[PDB]
Amino acid sequence: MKVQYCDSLVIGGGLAGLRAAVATQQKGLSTIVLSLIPVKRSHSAAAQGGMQASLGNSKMSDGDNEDLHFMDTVKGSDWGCDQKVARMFVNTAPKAIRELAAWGVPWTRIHKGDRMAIINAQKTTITEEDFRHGLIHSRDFGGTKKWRTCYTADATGHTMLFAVANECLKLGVSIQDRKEAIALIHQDGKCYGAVVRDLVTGDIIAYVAKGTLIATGGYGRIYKNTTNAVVCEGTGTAIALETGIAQLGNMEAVQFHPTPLFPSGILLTEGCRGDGGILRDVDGHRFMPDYEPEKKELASRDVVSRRMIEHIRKGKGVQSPYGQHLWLDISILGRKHIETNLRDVQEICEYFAGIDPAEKWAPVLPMQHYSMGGIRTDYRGEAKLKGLFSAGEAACWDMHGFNRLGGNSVSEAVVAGMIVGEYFAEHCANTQVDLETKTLEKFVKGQEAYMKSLVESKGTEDVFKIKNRMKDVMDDNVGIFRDGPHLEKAVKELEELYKKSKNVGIKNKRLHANPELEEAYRVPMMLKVALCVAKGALDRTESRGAHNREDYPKRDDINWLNRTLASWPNPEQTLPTLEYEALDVNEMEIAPGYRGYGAKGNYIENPLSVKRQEEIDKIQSELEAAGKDRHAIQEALMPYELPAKYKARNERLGD
Amino acid sequence: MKVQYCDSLVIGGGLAGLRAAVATQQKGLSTIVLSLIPVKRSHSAAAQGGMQASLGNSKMSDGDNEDLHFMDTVKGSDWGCDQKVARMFVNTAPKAIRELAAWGVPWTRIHKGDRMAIINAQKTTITEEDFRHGLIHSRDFGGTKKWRTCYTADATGHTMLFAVANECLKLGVSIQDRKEAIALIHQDGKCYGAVVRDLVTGDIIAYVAKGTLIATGGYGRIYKNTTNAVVCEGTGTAIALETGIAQLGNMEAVQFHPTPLFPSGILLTEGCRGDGGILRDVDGHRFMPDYEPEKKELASRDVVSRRMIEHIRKGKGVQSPYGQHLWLDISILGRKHIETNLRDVQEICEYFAGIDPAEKWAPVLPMQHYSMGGIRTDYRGEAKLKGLFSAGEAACWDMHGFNRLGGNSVSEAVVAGMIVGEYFAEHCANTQVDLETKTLEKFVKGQEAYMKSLVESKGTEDVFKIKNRMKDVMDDNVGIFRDGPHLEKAVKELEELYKKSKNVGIKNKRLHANPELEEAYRVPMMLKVALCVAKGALDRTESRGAHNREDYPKRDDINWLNRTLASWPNPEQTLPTLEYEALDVNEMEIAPGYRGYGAKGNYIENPLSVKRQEEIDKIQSELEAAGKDRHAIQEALMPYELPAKYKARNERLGD
Ligand SMILES: *Cc1cc2c(cc1C)nc1c(=O)[nH]c(=O)nc-1n2C[C@H](O)[C@H](O)[C@H](O)COP(=O)(O)OP(=O)(O)OC[C@H]1O[C@@H](n2cnc3c(N)ncnc32)[C@H](O)[C@@H]1O
Ligand SMILES: *Cc1cc2c(cc1C)nc1c(=O)[nH]c(=O)nc-1n2C[C@H](O)[C@H](O)[C@H](O)COP(=O)(O)OP(=O)(O)OC[C@H]1O[C@@H](n2cnc3c(N)ncnc32)[C@H](O)[C@@H]1O
Ligand code: NA
Ligand code: NA
Repeated sequence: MKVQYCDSLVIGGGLAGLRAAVATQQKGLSTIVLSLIPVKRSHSAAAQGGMQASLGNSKMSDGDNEDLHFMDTVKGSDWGCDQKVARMFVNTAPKAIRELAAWGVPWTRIHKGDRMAIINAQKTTITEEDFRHGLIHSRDFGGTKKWRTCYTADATGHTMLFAVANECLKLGVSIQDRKEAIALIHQDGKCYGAVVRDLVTGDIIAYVAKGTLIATGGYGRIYKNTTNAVVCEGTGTAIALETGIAQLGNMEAVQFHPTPLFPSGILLTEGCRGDGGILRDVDGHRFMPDYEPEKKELASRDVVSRRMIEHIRKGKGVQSPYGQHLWLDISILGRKHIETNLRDVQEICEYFAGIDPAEKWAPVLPMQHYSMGGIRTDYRGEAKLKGLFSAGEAACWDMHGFNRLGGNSVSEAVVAGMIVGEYFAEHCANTQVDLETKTLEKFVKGQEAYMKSLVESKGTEDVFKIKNRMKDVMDDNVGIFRDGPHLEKAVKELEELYKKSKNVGIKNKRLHANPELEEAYRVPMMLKVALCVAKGALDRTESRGAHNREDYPKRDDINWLNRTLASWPNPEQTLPTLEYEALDVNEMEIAPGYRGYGAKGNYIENPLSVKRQEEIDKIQSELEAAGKDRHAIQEALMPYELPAKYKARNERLGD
Repeated sequence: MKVQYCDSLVIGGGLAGLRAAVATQQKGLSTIVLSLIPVKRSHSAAAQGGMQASLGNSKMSDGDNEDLHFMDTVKGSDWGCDQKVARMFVNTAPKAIRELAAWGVPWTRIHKGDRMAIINAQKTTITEEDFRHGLIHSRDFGGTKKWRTCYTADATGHTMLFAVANECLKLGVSIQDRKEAIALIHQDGKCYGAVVRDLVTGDIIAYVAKGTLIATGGYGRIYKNTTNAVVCEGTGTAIALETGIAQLGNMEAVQFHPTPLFPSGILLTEGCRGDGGILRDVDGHRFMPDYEPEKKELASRDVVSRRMIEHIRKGKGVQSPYGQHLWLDISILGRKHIETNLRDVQEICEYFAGIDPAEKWAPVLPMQHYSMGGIRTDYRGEAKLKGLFSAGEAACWDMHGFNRLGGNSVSEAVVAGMIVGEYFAEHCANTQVDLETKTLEKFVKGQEAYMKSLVESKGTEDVFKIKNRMKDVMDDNVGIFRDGPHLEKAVKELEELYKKSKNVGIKNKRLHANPELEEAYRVPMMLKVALCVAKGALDRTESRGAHNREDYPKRDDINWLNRTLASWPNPEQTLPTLEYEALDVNEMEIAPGYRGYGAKGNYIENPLSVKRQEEIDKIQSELEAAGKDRHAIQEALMPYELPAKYKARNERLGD
């Protein structure tokens, strides 16, 4: 038997998974980092827009602060997130972005002088003072009433992933690409590590360690049309669910992006609009402050996208041999504001769309892009399976709720990595474990058998036909607009397939570097993660954030101010066991109301919502008359907990 | 913390340690093999004489068999060994030597025709038939009444060590030289592995594994004049003693060789005499069948050596600026029987003694050479610390008693490796262990601290002066002839030093590839192993085998038919805790009598000895009249247990 130990494993060398391993390895904990493909090729690299931090340097980031970011985030969450987490976060992003910039990351910085902004209408000539020259700059982004989205051109995610990964290499972390986690190791509801299958040699190894973190990124690939890389299949989400002890949260909360270059699905940044570029209809105008006057563009995903399907369902979808769609005209947004800062989102258009960006509008169309849900964990990172932590799009720490805010995911990545890191190092350095050879063997010898059955399998299902059929079902019925009948013909076929996925037959017998065998043990997992979303969504009868239910269009606060905690307790069962967890209004620093946009007055209101509001304004006004700063009041309304290292307040420009 | 796991560790890549790892790795058990210096440089390589196997091919090995070997062994043991083990052995050596020869080992084989033997007197012209051509040959050796000592020139140990080590490399075993074991890991009297210190990088690693075997070779270096390599310091013996749970056996049973080229101590084979070469006195004659008529040479170590000190103590020691001594004249033993088969033992003489062998006699003088005692284990290999096995000169499986028989040690090496191997594979493959992080840490973090104290040490003892002083004490008072008063001025200074060895100070502070720091943590161990022998010998008041007590010259059977089981229960104590274990006469296939040589009638006889003898001859004669073969009777007198693979009887020449 092959076994390898380390003080702290880290399943997923993404952007978040790496930051975490940095905060552990930097303090004696010998750590490992498994990964399908070499780290610097993760999906983070493909980050366009930027990182959002309540910084406040730019003439626009000006006057920004935790509170504003806090609110911007919370209101965007359509109130389905954990307020004290969103709080920990905001107070860390700033000092997170600074660390990065000090590690190399070249953030496009401010220059003394007058700019040439485009705003919504047109050119407005902005002027940055001179006490701002050389400080991290910002961009206007989706749903922000302040410019706090930082950037390094439009390939921001890239310069970050590298700056971090490079750091691990400096510390002696151990990267081990082409190695996949296929099952976690638990004994008495405790995680001892994982069972890994060397994608190349093909042999199973047991990776044991005191702690174990899972950062396997989104699951956008359970859908046919997604912007996510082809290795964002949620296998990692799947294996924590297969332990039947931990639970996935809001698995049905899937965010969709408005302008992914159709049909490839290759992203085309929001900096398009935040930089002034705007959406042209089929008639070719602005269904912009036409459908929603506070700008259609510069509104949340679930918003800006919704109507993008309305105009089309009214038959106004000017298709092609693949489908109806719209266009994004940034032709009028200068050839300097395009040939730079929308540099990729221009080459992307020439090499694929075979046309020019500073020329025309693109054949776009909303598709899946982010995955809020995932392994549900508490505020410190740990889950229900004590010992197993999580962070990144991969899990549901939930500072997102039912609608992530543009430029937050890759801020949550480093932030969460910093926070959940300190709490992971703590656990591994203290918790003592009882490693049992009988158990280790049970899991390993048990996984090996699994591989064999698959090879000696005699069933006759084309995993590629079952796989592709799943992605069809999802993208169709669980699209932007969901309804009772369709989230049933789905929850049904998705099940009928998890049953067919056990009768598959592969042609290539080899037990090594076999790609076919990979898609055989990978699919069944995806389906189980698919059932969690489809069924998870079917049950949740109302319309909140990215969850639009044509038949329960009102954001029910009285019944659905909870989180769909999906589990899979028994090995046999074909459908997830959805239990719900309620939210406490008397812990919210901001009570349930209108989100600043979206359709007005469409939420069946809850009584405690108001009551809490009153006593918020009570406390508010009293401590303002008393002469208390915003931190004192924050502390009043709702206190949040943070680790030592990241306690101090973020010093801003002009105090 | 750095931890490395494997299904079965193997502390000591000697000749035995490797064979063992072959029988485990060949059946799925992932194994490791620690070692001070690359394996093929072990001390086994320096084996001269040969391997003894009850083979019977040569006209002289003729009619040989297990029984004869059995007896030859047992009588040589001066009855202080475990009969059923010596039994397991003999029945395996033959099939052991065959395996070797099939693995490559080129054994000097028989040739059709008349030879030119020398015997004791002189040339006698021997003639091998023709049904013997091409079969493993043999040599006459120390204390054998049959020629069963096999060879490949006089560098036999070499071609073996390699043939085996080469095998490991073929199987994927993992050799890890320049890595030393400095403490074993036990929890509730069970061995989980060891704490290792990378001699190069200098950092401590925890090597955990279900089983753990220790084959650290003899401890001849606790003596000043020894033939053992400079890495035969018994550290490995020392660490099993430091767990305070397992016990060392007959630590005071140390074998001395008669002709080690004086003063260097570089061996000069017994093939010298077994090939006809004989010992010249100071007068220059033959104190040979002068002191003992059945040939002084071709008598056990404890025998042939004893008087070598008598002639000298009568003042007849024709010294030099280093000491008195004798000579070995093989000048008359042909220049072909010398320039070959005594090839090394000729170059050895020219490069060091600066003279020629087929010319003169050498400036020899008895010195330590073998180490019977060591980690006491049962018949299957395991010790008192369930989980920790042992094999090789390193431990006391005890098929030796108080006098190993020339050519047995490197037969015990492969044999024991084959047997104890099957019993080690079994244990590791079944026994399940409870590995605890708190424990692992306790040992490792605990060893690291130890290293530091040593570096930050402020005492002022020259470890090289304490070390060298120990080797003086031993070689003096615990020499061939021991006596009550001197095994007291010893047991005392040896203690007074283990107390000084804790106040040593090193000059080189570096914590890596530090040779000085090595001799600092190594010495204290040697002393504790030294106290076990000195005190072990002091207590044992009688003269048995290699234990010659000038004041208790009679081989006491009534009081001392036991084994000095030395332990060290508490960490503080300065003297080993000697307990004794008794031997059962009614299990012996051969009861306590005259050994075929040595001084006649010098053993205070025990009553059951005789009684057992009578009923041996009773059973004997009855089953002979009944028409029973020697295996049937053997089975009667005393049955021994063996592993499956090595059960079948060894097919001989002419049945
Ligand atoms: C797809 C996408 C995402 C995206 C974006 C544009 C596109 C096309 N633009 C963004 C933007 O402008 N601003 C922003 O804030 N976020 C943007 N995103 C999403 C964002 O990059 C992600 O949410 C974030 O990077 C997710 O965190 P993380 O860095 O940890 O995860 P990942 O990049 O998806 O990588 C997953 C890693 O885990 C390894 N893995 C996966 N499964 C396994 C298993 N089973 N075993 C072992 N390792 C595993 C992957 O190989 C990878 O390293
Ligand atoms: C010294 C000697 C021995 C000898 C001989 C001639 C000389 C000069 N001639 C012999 C002969 O003709 N016939 C015979 O039968 N035996 C003869 N011997 C002795 C025989 O070779 C030994 O008894 C036998 O080889 C002992 O078994 P083993 O092969 O296991 O042991 P070793 O060779 O002494 O090697 C010890 C190994 O263990 C490693 N080691 C030691 N301590 C440690 C620690 N603490 N940690 C890790 N590894 C350790 C050594 O490095 C080595 O590999
Ligand atoms: Na998420
Ligand atoms: Na021994």
